[PDB]
Amino acid sequence: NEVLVLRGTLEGHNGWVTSLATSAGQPNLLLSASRDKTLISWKLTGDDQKFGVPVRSFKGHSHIVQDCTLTADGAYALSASWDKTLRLWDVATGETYQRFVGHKSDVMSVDIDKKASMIISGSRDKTIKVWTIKGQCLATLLGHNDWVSQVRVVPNSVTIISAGNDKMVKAWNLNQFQIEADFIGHNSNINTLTASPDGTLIASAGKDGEIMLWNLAAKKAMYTLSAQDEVFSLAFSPNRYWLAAATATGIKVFSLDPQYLVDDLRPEFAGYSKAAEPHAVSLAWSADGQTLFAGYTDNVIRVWQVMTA
Ligand SMILES: [Mn+2]
Repeated sequence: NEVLVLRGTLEGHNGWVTSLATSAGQPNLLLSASRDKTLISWKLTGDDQKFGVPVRSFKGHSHIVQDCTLTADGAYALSASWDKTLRLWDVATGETYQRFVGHKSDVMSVDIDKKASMIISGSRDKTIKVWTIKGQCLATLLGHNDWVSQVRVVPNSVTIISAGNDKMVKAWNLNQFQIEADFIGHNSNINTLTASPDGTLIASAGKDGEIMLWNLAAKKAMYTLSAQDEVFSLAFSPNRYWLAAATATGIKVFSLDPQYLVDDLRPEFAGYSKAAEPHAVSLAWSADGQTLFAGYTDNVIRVWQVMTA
């Protein structure tokens, strides 16, 4: 008796909302990144026709901000930018504490370990970099033969996973700075990947809309879910066996146990033309899993909540 219901919007960005992040420490805080070169922290009220408001603007990047995340406590933000750098921000003030310089091209992805002791990034320079929180590059991981689109830390000795336009998904052992597993099977550019909260599964997808699920430990492919259209973002529910996928035609929410389509979220748009309908390119679940945030190509964040029918 549970459905996803459109609750409201968060307006304030002036470019595609490319990335979203929530935090367990601050369940009322949302972080967003945009092609408008900025990030925005939001205060969530969840009230009427204004689910929340912008509290801070994070300005400093000279190009598109592609990815962002918050530390566990929500005190700090990380951003990856096409300007070839990452920045660590003080969420309270909106200031940049540290710059991360080293990539030779667009930085497409950023993530951080649970201890918030080291930072990982992916770039169109084909490399993955490991940094200290003080902005010092420690090492560069080589193996991808094309752009790296996304890098993520696997929840659990740190293990990360990456995907790129070489159709490869890779797991790396940071204790060795070496490849742990090659996941072959994608036939198209991979836009996004993510690890299940228990760190046992990998989900990855891109252009052809094929969402491949991998058994990390066994280093094997399990099955593929057809989303039909290009997938831009994937996000496992923190508390449900649900996998949300932002696609060119809507947000498909898959139940994995048992297997069925929870929903295909498709908002009604203005009167845009069909040809020009905006779509979601970013996703984030709230810590409690009762809220799903999605950033769109019309600069708007849309908010769904799990309610009783
Ligand atoms: Mn993370």
